[PDB]
Amino acid sequence: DARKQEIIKTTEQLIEAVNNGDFEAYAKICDPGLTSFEPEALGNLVEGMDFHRFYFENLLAKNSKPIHTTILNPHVHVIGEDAACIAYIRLTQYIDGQGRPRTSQSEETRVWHRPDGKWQNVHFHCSGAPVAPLQ
Amino acid sequence: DARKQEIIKTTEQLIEAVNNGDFEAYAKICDPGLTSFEPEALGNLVEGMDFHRFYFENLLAKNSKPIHTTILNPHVHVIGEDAACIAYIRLTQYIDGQGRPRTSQSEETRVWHRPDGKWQNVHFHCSGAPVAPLQ
Amino acid sequence: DARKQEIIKTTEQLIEAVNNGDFEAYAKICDPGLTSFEPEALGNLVEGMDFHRFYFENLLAKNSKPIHTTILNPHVHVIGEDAACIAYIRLTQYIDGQGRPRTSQSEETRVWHRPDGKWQNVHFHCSGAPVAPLQ
Amino acid sequence: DARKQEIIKTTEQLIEAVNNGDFEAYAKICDPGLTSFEPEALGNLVEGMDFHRFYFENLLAKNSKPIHTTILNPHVHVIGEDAACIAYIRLTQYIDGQGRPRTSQSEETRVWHRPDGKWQNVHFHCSGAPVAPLQ
Amino acid sequence: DARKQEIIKTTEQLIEAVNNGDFEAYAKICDPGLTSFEPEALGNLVEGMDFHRFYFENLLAKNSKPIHTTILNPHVHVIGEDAACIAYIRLTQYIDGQGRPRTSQSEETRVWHRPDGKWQNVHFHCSGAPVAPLQ
Amino acid sequence: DARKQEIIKTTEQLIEAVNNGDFEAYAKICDPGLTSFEPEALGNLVEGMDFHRFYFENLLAKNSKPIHTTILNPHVHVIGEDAACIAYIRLTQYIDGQGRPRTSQSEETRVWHRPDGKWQNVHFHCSGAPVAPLQ
Amino acid sequence: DARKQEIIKTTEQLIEAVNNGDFEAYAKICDPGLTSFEPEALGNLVEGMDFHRFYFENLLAKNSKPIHTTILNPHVHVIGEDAACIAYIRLTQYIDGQGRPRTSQSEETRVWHRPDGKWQNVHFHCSGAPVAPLQ
Amino acid sequence: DARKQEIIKTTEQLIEAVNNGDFEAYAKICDPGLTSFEPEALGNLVEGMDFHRFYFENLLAKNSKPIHTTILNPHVHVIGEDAACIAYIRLTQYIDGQGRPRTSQSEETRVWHRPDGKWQNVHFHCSGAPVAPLQ
Amino acid sequence: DARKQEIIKTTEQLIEAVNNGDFEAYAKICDPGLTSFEPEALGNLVEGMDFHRFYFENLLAKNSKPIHTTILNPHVHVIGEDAACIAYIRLTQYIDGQGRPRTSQSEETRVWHRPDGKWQNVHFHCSGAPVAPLQ
Amino acid sequence: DARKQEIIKTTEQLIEAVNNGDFEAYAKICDPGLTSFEPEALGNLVEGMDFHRFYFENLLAKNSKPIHTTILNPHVHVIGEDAACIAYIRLTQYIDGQGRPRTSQSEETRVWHRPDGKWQNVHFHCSGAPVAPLQ
Amino acid sequence: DARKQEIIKTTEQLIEAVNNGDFEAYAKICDPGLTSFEPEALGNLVEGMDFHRFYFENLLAKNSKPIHTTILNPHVHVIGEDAACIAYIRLTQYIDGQGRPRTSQSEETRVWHRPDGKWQNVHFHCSGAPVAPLQ
Amino acid sequence: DARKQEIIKTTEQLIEAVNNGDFEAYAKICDPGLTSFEPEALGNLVEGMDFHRFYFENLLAKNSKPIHTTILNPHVHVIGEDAACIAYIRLTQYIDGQGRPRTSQSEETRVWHRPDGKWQNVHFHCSGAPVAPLQ
Repeated sequence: DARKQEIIKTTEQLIEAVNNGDFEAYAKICDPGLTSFEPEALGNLVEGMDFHRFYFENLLAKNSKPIHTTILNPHVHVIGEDAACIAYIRLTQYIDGQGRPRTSQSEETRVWHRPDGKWQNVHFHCSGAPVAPLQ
Repeated sequence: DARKQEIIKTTEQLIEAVNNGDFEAYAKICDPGLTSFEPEALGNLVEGMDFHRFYFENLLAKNSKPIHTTILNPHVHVIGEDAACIAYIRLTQYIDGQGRPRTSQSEETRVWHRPDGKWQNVHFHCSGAPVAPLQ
Repeated sequence: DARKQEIIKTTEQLIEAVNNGDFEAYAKICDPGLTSFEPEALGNLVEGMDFHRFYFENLLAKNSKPIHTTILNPHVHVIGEDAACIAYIRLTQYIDGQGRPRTSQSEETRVWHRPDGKWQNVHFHCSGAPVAPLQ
Repeated sequence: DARKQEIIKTTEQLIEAVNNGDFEAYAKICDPGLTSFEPEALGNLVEGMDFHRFYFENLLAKNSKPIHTTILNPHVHVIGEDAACIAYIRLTQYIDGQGRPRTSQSEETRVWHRPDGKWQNVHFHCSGAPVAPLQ
Repeated sequence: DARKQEIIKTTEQLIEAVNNGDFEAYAKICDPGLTSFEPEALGNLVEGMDFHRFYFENLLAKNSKPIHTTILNPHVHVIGEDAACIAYIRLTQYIDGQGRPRTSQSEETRVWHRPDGKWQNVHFHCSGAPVAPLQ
Repeated sequence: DARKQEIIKTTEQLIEAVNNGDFEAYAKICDPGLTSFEPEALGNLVEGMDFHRFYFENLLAKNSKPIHTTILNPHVHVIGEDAACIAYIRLTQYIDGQGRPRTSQSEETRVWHRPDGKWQNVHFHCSGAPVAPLQ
Repeated sequence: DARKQEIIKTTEQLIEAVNNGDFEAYAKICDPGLTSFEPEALGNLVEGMDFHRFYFENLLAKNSKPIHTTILNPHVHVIGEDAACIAYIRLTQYIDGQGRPRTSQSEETRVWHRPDGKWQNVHFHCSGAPVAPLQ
Repeated sequence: DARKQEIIKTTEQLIEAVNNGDFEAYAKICDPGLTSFEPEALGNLVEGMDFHRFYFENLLAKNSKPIHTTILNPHVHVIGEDAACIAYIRLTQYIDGQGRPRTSQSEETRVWHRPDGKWQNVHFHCSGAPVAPLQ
Repeated sequence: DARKQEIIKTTEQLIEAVNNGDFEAYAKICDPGLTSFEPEALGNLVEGMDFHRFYFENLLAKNSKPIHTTILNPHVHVIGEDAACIAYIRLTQYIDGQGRPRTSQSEETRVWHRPDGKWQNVHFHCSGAPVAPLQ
Repeated sequence: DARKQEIIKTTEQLIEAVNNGDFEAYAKICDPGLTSFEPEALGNLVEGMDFHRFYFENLLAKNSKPIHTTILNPHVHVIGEDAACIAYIRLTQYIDGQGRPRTSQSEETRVWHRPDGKWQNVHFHCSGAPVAPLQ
Repeated sequence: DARKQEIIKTTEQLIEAVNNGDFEAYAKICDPGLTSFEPEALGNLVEGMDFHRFYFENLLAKNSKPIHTTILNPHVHVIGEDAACIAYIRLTQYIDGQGRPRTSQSEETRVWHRPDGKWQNVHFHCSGAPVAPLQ
Repeated sequence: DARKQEIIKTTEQLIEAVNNGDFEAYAKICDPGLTSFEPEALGNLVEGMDFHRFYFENLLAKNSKPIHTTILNPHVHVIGEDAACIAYIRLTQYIDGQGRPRTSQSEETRVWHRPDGKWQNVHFHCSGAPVAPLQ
C-alpha cells in the first residue's frame, strides 16, 4: 500500500498544479513525448505540451473564483518497479458566469514511468465533461 | 521497432478474438483483476470478466453479418521490459438491422504487463461509439 | 464485518426473489406497513404491498429473457442490534423488445428492522431508471 | 405519538439550520461518517461534510430573498429506542433572479440514530428538484 | 366520521361502475343537469350525459385488460345534511397497446347533493392525465 | 335567479379582492380549513391560507400595471339553503415584462357554504394557465 | 326566437348532410357562387362547389366509424327578413386509425340569404381543427 | 358595382380608424351587440366593445412606428338592401422591436347591416396572425 | 382578352399532359434549350429534358390515384406578338400513401415564345411544395 | 452575344440601384403594372411599386455597412427584338447586427420588354433567402 | 480543349464503373497509394483500396433500382503534361426504400497523374451528401 | 523528403499569411484563376480573389485575440517536377465573443503548380468548420 499511496500523492500534485495554473511545475511532471485523448481534442490523439499550454495562458493563470474537487473510487495497478497506472472518477464543484454553483463529472486514466529516479506521465485519457469549465 | 510490432500483433489478436465471439481466448489475454471505462458502463469503473461475458453470450457468439475494422495512427509507449501502453483510433464498417452499410468511431487505450513470460491486459479505456453496434 | 455481510446476504435474497417473480417470498421479507419512493409512483409515497403486486402479476412471473445485475460500492450503517441501513448503485444488463443488449442505472436505499428474530424491510427509496425495464 | 413528534421537531431544526446557512449548527446534527444521494452528486454516493460545505459558503450564508417551505404527508418509522426513519414531500416557494415567484418539489428520506443521548443523522436520500434553487 | 365514510363508499361505487363500463348504473348516480370540466373537453364546460356516453360505448363496455387504481389523501367537506364535496389524488396502473405496465395521475373534485333521500352527483372537475387511457 | 345573482356578486368580490392584493379581505371570504388544487401546487392538495399568502406579499400588494378580466358562461348549482357551487371560464388581459398585451385562460370551480349567516369558501379547483401571470 | 330556431334547424340539416356524405343534398343548401375560408385551403379564399366535392368522394361517402358532434354557445344575428348569420363552437368525438377515441374543436361562421323563398348559404369561415379528421 | 364600392369604402374607414387608435370613431362603426372570433380570444366567442378597448388603450393610442397594409382579392355578397358581407386577405408590413421590417398575413370576414340609414358591423371573424403585432 | 385566353388554354394543356404522364406530348410543348428552377433541383438551374424525364418514368406513367388541381388568380403579360409570360397560384388535392386526402401549394412562372407558328416554353420557375407529391 | 451583354448590363444597373436605395432610379426601370413572387410576400402575387417602396424607406436609404454580391452562371433567352428573360444565382456577403461576416443565396428570374425604345421590367420571381437581410 | 475533354471522358468512366459496381475496373483507374476525404470516413484521411471495397461488396454489386446522375459546371486545371485536376457539382436522382424518387448533391475534387502512359487517380475529396445513398 | 518539406514550408507560409490578414502576400501565393470549395460558399465553386478579399477586409486585418493552430497527419503527392498536392487535418484553438477558449476542426486539400520557377495555388477544397471563426 506504500507504493500505491506514492502514486496517489504524485497524482494529487498534478491536479493542484493544473488548477493553480502553474505551467512550469506541470512541465516537470510530464514527459516531452506525452500523448492524450480528451474532449477538447475532438477525437484526435494529441502529442507534446503545446496544445495544453493554450489553456494555462487563457484560463488557469487568470481565474480567481472558488473551485472544489472530489476524487472517487481510485484504483492503482503497479507494474514492476518502473511503471504504474491509476484510474478514478472526478467531481468538480464550481461557480458559473453569473454566480450559481454547478457540478460536472469526468473519468480519467493516467500512465506513469520512473526514468532517472523521478515519476513522469507518458499517456492520459479523459471522458465526460471538458476540463475547460462550463461556466 | 521489434517490441512495438509485438504489442501491435498482440492487440490485433485481442480485437479479432472479440469480433469472433471467442470468450475462451479473450479470458487468456485478460488479467483476472482487469479494470475498464467504456460507454456501456454509464460512467462507472468495472472490474473483472463478468460484465463483458454478457455481450459474448448475447451478440458475439450469435452474429453472422460482415464487419470491417480500420486501425488509425497507433502510438506505443514501452515502459522498461515488463510493461507497455498502446493508443489508437478505430473505425468500424457494419451492416444495420435493414441491410444498409454504416460507420462509427472509437478512441481506445490499452495497458499491458508481462507476468510469467506472457503479455496480459490490466486496464482499458474507451471513448466515442459503443462496441455494442448501432444496428 | 460479520453483521454487515449478513445485511448484504439478506439484500441479495430480496433482489433475486424480485427478479424470479417470487411474490410469496417477497411478502415474507417486507413489513405489512412498508413505505416507498420510486420512479413508477410519480412523486407520491406508497404504503403496503398492493402497488408492487401489479408488477409481479404483469411482468416478473411471465418474463423469460436473460438479465444480469451488478451491485457497486455498497455502504452499511448498523444502528444498535435491532436496526440497519444499506445504500448501493445498481447496474442492470438486459435484452430489449428486438434482441439488442441494453444497460441502465439506479441508486437505492433500504431500511431494515429485526422484529421477532427475523430481518424485515420497513422503508425503501429509489432514483434513476425505473425497475419496470425500458425494453 | 410523543416520540414521533420529537423526530418531526428535530427534522424541522435541520431544515431551518440549512436555510439560515448555519453550517456550525448543521455540523452538530450530522454524524462525521454521514452518506448521501442527491441530484447535485450526479448519481454518486457522497460521504462526510465537505461536499455540502461548498453550498453553505457560496449560497446559504450570502442569500437574502424570501423563501417559504411546506412539508406534506410525513411518515415516521421508530425502530426500537436508538433508531428512527422519516419520509416526506417538500414544496419550496422562492423568488427567481428577476423577481417572479416560483415552486419546486422534492421527495426526501432521513435516517436518525441516538448515540450518547443526542439524535444525529447517518444517511440521507433526495429525489426531484435540486436543493440549489433554480433562480 | 360515519357520514364521511358514506361519501367515500358512494364515490368508490361511482369509480367501479365507470371502470366496469356499467352506463346504466352510472346514469343512476348522476343528476340529469350534471356539469363537468375534464381534459377530453378541451377547456369547455360540458352539460348532461351524452358527451360521456361515447366513452362507455367505444372503450369501457369493450375492454378486457387488467387495471388497478389507488386513491390517495382523500378530504371531505360536509355542508349541512343535504350536501358534500370530496377531493382526492388518483393513480392508475394499466397495460399499454404492447403489454408493458404504465402509471398515470389525476386530481379530482366531486360535488354531491341528496334530493329524494338518494345521493347524486351535480358537478365534477378533473386535472392531470385524461381518463381515456394512454395505451 | 335572485340567489344565483347573490353567488355571482360574492364571487366577483373574491376576484377583485385578489387582484387588488387585499389579503385582509381575502381572509374574511375563506374558511380556515379551505382546500385547493391549482397549477402552482404541482399536483398536490393544499390546506389553509399560508400557501396563498406568499403571492399576496410577493406580487399582488406590489404590482401597478393594468389588468382586465372576462368571466364566460357561468353556471350555478344551489344545494338547499346553506350551500352552492359555481363554475366559469376566465380570460385575463395583461401587460408583459416588456409592454406587450397578452391573454391567458383558466377553468375554475368554487364551493360555498353559509355558516353563521355569512357565505364562505371551503374548496377551490383551477385548471389551465397559472394565476401568477406569465409576464 | 321562432326565426332563430329556424336558422338553428337549417344549420343542423347542413351538418348532418355533410357527415352522411350526401353531396346531392349539400348542393341544394349552397348558393352556386358560395365562398369560403377553411384550414384545408391553406389561407386562400375558395369559390364554388368543386373544391369541397373532393372530400365527399374520398371520405364522406366511404366512411363507416361512429362520430358524435356537440354544438356550443350558438349566437344568431337576424338582419331584416331576407338575411341571417350564425356563429358557434363545434366539438367532434371520433375514433382514430387504431380504435382509440379522440376530440377536436372548430370555430365556425355561416351567412344565410333567402332567395326564392328558400334559405341558402353564401359564405362560410372556419378556424381550429380541419374538417378532414385527424385519424 | 356602386353598392360594392360603398362597402369597400366603409371597410377601409374601419381599418384606418383601428390603426390610428381612434376608439371613439370605432365605437360609431360597431353595433353594441357585435360578436367576434379572433386569435387573441383563444377560441372563445367575444361579445361587445370592452375586450377590444384594452388594445386601443395599451397599443393603438400610443404607437408611432410606420405601418403599411395591403388588401388582396376582396369579395362582396350584397344581401337585399339592408345587409352585406365582405371577405379579404390582409398583408401588414411593420417594424419590429429592434428596427427590422417584417410581414404577416390574416384572413378576415365582416358582416354589415344598415339600421337607421347608417351601415354598422354586427359580426367579425379573423384567422392567421394576431392583430396585436409580432414585434 | 382573346390572346390571354389562348395562353391560358395552352398552359392548361401542359398541366394535364404532365399529370397524365404523357412525356411525348410534353416534349412537343417544350423548347430543346428550356431552363428551370424548382424545389427538386436543390437551388441549381437545370437545362434540357433529361432531368424531368426521370419523374415521368418513375411516377407519372405508373400512378392511378385521384388528383384535383385549382389555378388561382392568373396574370398574363403579352409582349408583342411572339412572346408572353403567365404567373399563377396552384393548389393540388391528392390521396397519401395510407388513403387520407391532403393539400399543397406552389407559385409558378412560365415564359412562352412562338417560333414557327407554334407556342413553346423556354423558361420555368417554381416555389413552394415539390411537384413530386408528399404522399 | 452583343444583345445578351446589353441585358446583363441593364440587370446590373437594377441590382446596384436597389442596394444604393435609389428608389427614383428603380421606378424608371420598372413598368407600372410589374408583378412579383418573393419570400417577403408570403406566397401571394404582388402588383405595382408600393409593396417594395416600404423597404427603400425603412432599410436601403438608411443602411451604411459594407455588402458584396456575386452573380453565378447567368442564362439569357432573347425572344425576338422586343423581349428577353434572364436567370441567375445570387450570393450576398454582408455584416450582421454584431459585426460578423455572413453569406446567403437566392435564385432569381427577370422578364424584360422594350416599349418606346427603353428596356423595362414586367415580372420578377425570387426563391431562397429574403432580400431583406438576415442581420 | 482536347486534353480537357480527355480528363472529362476518363472521369465519366470512373463514375459509371462505380455505379455499375465494377470493382475490378475501379482498381485499374486508382493508384495503389490513393488517399481520400469523404462523409463516410467521419473526418479521417483514408489510404488505399480496402475501405472502399466494402461498399462494392455490400451495395454496388447487389443493387438493381434506376439511378440518374447530372454533372454541373465542371472546371479542369491542366498542370504540364503529366498532371491534371477536375472539380464539379454532382446531382443524383434515385428511388428510396419505398418507391419514391429523391435528389441529393455532392461537391467533388479529383487529382490525376499519368505514370507509364495511363491516367490514374492519386487523391479525392468529397463534400455534401454521402455516396452511400439515403434510401 | 526534401521536396515534400518544401511543399510543407510553403503551405505554412500560406496559413500564417491568412491569419496575419496579409492580403498582399496571399495574392502572391495564389494563381489569378484559382478555384475553391468551402463552407462559406454554400455548395458553389468560387473563382478568383474577390470572394476571399471580403474576409481580409472585415476580420483578418482587424482582429487582435490569440489563436493557435495544429496541423495533423499531413500527406503529400509529388506529381513530376511542376506539380504537387497536400492533404491535412487542421485544429484551431481560439477565444470566443466572451473570453472562453474553443476548438474546431477542418479537412483541407491544396493543389500546387510551379509556373515561372515559383510555386502557386490553383485549386482548394475545405470540409468541416468554416474558416470564419465561431465566436
